Amino acid sequence: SSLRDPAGIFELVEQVYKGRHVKTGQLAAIKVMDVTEDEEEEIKLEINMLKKYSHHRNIATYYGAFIKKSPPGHDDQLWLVMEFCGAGSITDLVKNTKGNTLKEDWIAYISREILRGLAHLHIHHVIHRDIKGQNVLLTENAEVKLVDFGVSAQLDRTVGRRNTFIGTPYWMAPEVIACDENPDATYDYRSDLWSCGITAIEMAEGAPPLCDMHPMRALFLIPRNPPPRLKSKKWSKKFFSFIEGCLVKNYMQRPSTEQLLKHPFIRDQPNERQVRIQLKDHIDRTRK
Amino acid sequence: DLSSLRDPAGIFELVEVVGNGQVYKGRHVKTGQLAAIKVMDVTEDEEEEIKLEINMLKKYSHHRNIATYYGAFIKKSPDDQLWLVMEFCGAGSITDLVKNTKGNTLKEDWIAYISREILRGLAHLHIHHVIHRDIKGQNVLLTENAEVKLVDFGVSNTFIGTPYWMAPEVIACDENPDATYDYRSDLWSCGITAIEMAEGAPPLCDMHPMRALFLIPRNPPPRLKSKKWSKKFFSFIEGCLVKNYMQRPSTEQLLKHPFIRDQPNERQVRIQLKDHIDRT
Ligand SMILES: Cc1cn(C)nc1Nc1cc2cc(-c3cncn3C)nc(N)c2cn1
Repeated sequence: SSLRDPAGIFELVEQVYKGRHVKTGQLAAIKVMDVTEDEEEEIKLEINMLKKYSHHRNIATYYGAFIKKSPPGHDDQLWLVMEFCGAGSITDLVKNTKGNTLKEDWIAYISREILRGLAHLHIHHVIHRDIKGQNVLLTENAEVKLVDFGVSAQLDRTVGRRNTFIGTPYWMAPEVIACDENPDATYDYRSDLWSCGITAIEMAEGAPPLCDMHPMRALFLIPRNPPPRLKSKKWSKKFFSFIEGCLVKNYMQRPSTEQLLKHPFIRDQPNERQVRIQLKDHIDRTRK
Repeated sequence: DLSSLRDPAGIFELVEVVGNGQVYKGRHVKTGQLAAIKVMDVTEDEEEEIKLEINMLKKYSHHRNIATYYGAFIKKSPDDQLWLVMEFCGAGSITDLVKNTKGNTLKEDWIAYISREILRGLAHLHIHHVIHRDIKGQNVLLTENAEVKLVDFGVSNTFIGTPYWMAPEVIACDENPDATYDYRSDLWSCGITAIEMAEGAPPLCDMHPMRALFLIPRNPPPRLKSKKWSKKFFSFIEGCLVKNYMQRPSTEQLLKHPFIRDQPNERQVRIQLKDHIDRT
């Protein structure tokens, strides 16, 4: 809960860059930004607005914000430390997969791990705001963890030259997009649940719906088009039902994380331990 | 083609990150000349989008108000890296200029000089059927000789950028589903840039970009906060920001406008800017 110097607490090794905790040598992921005196001041107020939530196995534990005072004359550097995850992102997992599609049991496993960590954030009144394949990471083992660099006050999005940027729209729920009949872009906890159904499609198809559009045409269509659907008809009735449960157009009628955690596609995973093995086996092969 | 590109090894050096593709302050080894080097990691599928920007630069960068292209190189890697080499504008951008000024604003004669140069570079592109599509204070730069140069053609895609300089017709809504572009959308961004010079920040700066994106098509054309400006300047802003693009003036018609055309201190304004850069 303080913007301090990284000296002695954390050190970098060489946008996210690898680092280490100097005291135990424990690995770290350090997000690096460039801030002005005004942006460094804005981070101080936003750190006071941070909510308190405990450690979690499905969330890459947020350590803190530091200001690496350097260089004199140029812009200073803001560092955001978080738990280190080795096997990369779900996006990387799908890219480095045979048909750029995952097994339905792998998707069910990863979606439950996403929902588990989401449920953690939602009881502590925190919205993730950016659930997508690129922000779900895999540790050395088959552990599934949500990216967290101070998501309670969005410390990685409020400052820097890319803060004013609208961003990538493909995983945005209808309510977060301002349009005619939606003039106030309402981020709700249920917005992460739409993003989870879009992430599930990304696991099944390699890319989220509407990926073939220019980002501005996709942004216009997400609030107007009926809910996205899986292109293939191979998938089970449980998968279609889960996607249909997440991708409710009106968030007021979309279920909570708790209800989705009791959905048969997420709830009924008999091969849970076998799927957790072939995931770690995939990680092992990729390391070569 | 990209296969005929040489490694930049004894040709150019990446000195210090100047902008953002990530733009470095680059130096030619043989002479010591300063150049801007845009470094972008070529994914073997993007060898078409990256190529389009290089073609535009080779084709139209020679003009007085466009930063001149020097050459391109590929540094191999066991995802290769493309080096887009072009002119080095020493002063920085108009955004940096305004913010590094007392009361974060610019003088009306400076605003008229820079505005004519943006319109000059835009006229060249529009003549040759090219819409820049990203006119703003960040993409208008100055050389050490206090000259004006347009940069960044990596728009003319996965993340939508900043909304503030977008003309209403580029933002789709029920009445405009296809977001019907035209070269006159650059003339709206020029007007937003003249307001950004005159007030430090663009017309909806204190809003969330998604609320600004919703509001730009629905609000009447922005206006200056201060009454101090001349009737010439307000009329110029009104010309750039004609809400419906069908009745917005051309780049040629905007060059003839009294705030652009009637410039008496043309050779003298350049001198006050040349003195401001000197500050170190
Ligand atoms: C001294 C200085 C300080 N800043 C912030 N920039 C400076 N110099 C500079 C930057 C350039 C950047 C680009 C460019 C290409 N694609 C996107 N961009 C932004 N193109 C050029 N031709 C440039 C020429 N000179």
